[PDB]
Amino acid sequence: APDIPLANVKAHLTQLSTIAANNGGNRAHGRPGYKASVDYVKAKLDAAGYTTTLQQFTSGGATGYNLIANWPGGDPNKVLMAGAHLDSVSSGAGINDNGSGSAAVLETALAVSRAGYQPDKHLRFAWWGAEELGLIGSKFYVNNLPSADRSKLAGYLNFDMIGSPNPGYFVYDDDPVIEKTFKNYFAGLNVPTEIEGRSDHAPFKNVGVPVGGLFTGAGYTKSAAQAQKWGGTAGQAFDRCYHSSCDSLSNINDTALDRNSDAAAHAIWTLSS
Ligand SMILES: N[C@H](Cc1c[nH]c2ccccc12)C(=O)O
Ligand SMILES: [Ca+2]
Ligand SMILES: [Zn+2]
Ligand SMILES: [Zn+2]
Repeated sequence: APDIPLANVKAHLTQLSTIAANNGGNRAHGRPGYKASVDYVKAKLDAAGYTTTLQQFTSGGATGYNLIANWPGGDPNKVLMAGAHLDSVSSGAGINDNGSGSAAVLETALAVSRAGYQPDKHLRFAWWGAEELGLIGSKFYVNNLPSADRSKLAGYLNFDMIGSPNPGYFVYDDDPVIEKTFKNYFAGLNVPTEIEGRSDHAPFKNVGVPVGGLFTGAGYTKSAAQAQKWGGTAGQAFDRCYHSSCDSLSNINDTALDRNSDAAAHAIWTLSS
């Protein structure tokens, strides 16, 4: 797998920040900042060679969208998916929640094209709408994916809040192979990890698709032992700006975003062979 350039991930975050500022301060479902976010990500993927689909749904009286991007080729009976919700709450720009995961998944998708990678498994990336309404976009996707296509899914990897400013390094404790792949990446860095309905992997998990993911913490407070292993500040939230107007470009830990973006790519490469 390639090393995902941190600067490229941060440049996507800058673009999402600007989109929020241009659209009433947020990127929330039903509001123009969300669809502008979708248009940004879709344009980068289309230029890289992806087959993109805008999947529309209605929730709360407003049109929502999922962005699905298929990398042409690979075994159609073995699909590896990775995704991230692209909506924010309406109080702010949602840069850590969940620009961070959205930008890491986008840069990994772009890295696939730059590397000329041809995975054995077919690769599909997704950016979910309306996660903050209750996983509505990922539920819509799973609910509308026929059972023959669900059975072709080898895994779903989720990335939701991966740049928290006072981070932990949490790995989902779900499918054992996906979990081992992430934990092995961090082991090679000599960075400890801890085991993690809270995000878009839940609709996949609930229908028996193997899932896993990365998380750097939200509203809970970092313990003394966690500050010993990862630095930062004991007694403060992992993300002091969770769901807040201050979930801005200032609300990112660059080391965590870099490591988790690199880990995302490592897992996507490893699990697609
Ligand atoms: N509620 C999620 C953030 C979140 C909190 N705990 C977890 C565990 C696993 C994934 C995500 C989360 C959100 O608003 O994005
Ligand atoms: Ca990197
Ligand atoms: Zn989130
Ligand atoms: Zn959230």
